[PDB]
Amino acid sequence: WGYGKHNGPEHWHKDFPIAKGERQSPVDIDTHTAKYDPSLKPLSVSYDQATSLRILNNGHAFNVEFDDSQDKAVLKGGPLDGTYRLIQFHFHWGSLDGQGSEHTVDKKKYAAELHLVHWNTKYGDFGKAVQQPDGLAVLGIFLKVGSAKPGLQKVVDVLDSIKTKGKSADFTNFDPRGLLPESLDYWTYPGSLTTPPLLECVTWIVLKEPISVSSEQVLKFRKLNFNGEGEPEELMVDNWRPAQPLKNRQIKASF
Ligand SMILES: CN(C)c1cccc2c(S(N)(=O)=O)cccc12
Ligand SMILES: [Hg+2]
Ligand SMILES: [Zn+2]
Repeated sequence: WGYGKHNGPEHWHKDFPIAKGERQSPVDIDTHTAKYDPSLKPLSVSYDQATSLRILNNGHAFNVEFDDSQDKAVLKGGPLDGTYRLIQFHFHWGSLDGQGSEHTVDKKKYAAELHLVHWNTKYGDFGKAVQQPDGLAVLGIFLKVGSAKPGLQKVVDVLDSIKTKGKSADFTNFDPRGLLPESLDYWTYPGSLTTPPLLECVTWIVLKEPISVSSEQVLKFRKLNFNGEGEPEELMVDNWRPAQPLKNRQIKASF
């Protein structure tokens, strides 16, 4: 599978039937129909003990992996029950600044979208978590083009070393707190992974406030490759899935 004409999102259902399921992501967030829920607790993000280990190009995007062997970087509160460990974060972006995000707000598309993946610790490991309706929690953050995000530069500079599919690089001491917006106000709904296997095990938490990154920073994202070394160059752009039908789901807002 991929994001091309012959293997893109519209073809995924053939190999992964769940693509046409009841709680698929992403979705369009209609701000006017979202239900303000006063019982939603504030988000608790404890990223001070985070330990980043490696950065890798997997052929669809690049991932920054964290040591999830202990409660070092955890997420809790909000609509969540229990503790969720940060295992990795990645992005989705477009070829142009007007597209790239997976979730949209009132049909509005952002330049990119950051996903911080966490798994429910009561399940022992990520692999067991993907077998539960509440096994994962993904924190989604929109990126818009404007001023440079200082905390993103270290990621942007290492991109040269993982240009092609399969390449990885040591990436220690990265602090994800530098990618967070000022406000933790959010929207939440039950969904799925946005890439195959598209499992419906995710509690999505999409932040209302976007972070700004510069044109130069976003440009470097667009210099990565979908292909492996030695193969014809396919620029890794537009690695996002279109919005899926909300179906029988309600989007709740913490505000
Ligand atoms: C398989 N593992 C690593 C995953 C868990 C949860 C979400 C994932 C997403 S996404 N786009 O849904 O956040 C993309 C790729 C892998 C994911
Ligand atoms: Hg599941
Ligand atoms: Zn993602």
